[PDB]
Amino acid sequence: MEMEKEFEQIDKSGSWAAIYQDIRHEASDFPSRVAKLPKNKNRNRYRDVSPFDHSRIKLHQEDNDYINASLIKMEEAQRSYILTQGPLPNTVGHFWEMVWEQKSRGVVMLNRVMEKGSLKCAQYWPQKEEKEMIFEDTNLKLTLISEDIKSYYTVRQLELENLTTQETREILHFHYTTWPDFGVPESPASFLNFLFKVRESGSLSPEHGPVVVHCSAGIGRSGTFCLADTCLLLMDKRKDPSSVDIKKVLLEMRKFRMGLIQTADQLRFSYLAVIEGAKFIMGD
Repeated sequence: MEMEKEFEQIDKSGSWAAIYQDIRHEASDFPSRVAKLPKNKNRNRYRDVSPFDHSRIKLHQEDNDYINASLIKMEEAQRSYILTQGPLPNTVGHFWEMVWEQKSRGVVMLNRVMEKGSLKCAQYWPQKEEKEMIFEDTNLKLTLISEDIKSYYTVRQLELENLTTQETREILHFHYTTWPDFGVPESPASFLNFLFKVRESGSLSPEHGPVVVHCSAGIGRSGTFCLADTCLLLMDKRKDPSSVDIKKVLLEMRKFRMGLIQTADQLRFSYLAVIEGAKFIMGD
């Protein structure tokens, strides 16, 4: 069923809450035993958001390999994503260790550091060229190289140095700065423009490790970003684009990380973004 007709059907009948609760009921449940160990309590931002054991990212260290991060591997679309929480004061070095070890090219940030008067993640990158950051627990150095500030997003060039080997890599930071404190955007236009800028940079392509995407919990806005990207790519690839079923794609992604798409409003916004984005993919 053409999603655009499914959309008007749901909207006229006002059944978004009912659709979303069906997804919640059918979603996978897998163990997350490592996340719940006592030694990891200060590595988790939220008590009720944890990576599954089978898909969690492991840090390459013998001490404690735990980070709140998951590998979402989409087999038909041939795309992979790492979804993670906003870093905490005690995990900013782990975060950059993961970026290094997984060979990522890009970091996608979908929140501001402060929202609703409270801190939603640590200030984990440098704000001035001449004031670099050193993470002593993981032996990394991070420098701001350049910054391009636009009306709806900012893109930063960063240099990450492994101080143990003196190798360096360029990392691109894509920061969507205008998601509202409450609710979802009225139009998907600026979010879609942002997704296309990430794509054009190479950060989503198979010659690099998986992109790292986060918000505060790494499931809501972050789930919207990967769900829209994968659905538009599948509409590119298939003989029949109307066969792409966004509810089925979302349930496939929820095999790899719990809770993706946190509200019925985010589900509706994901439909809207895919519908409007297709009017570039299909030839408009």
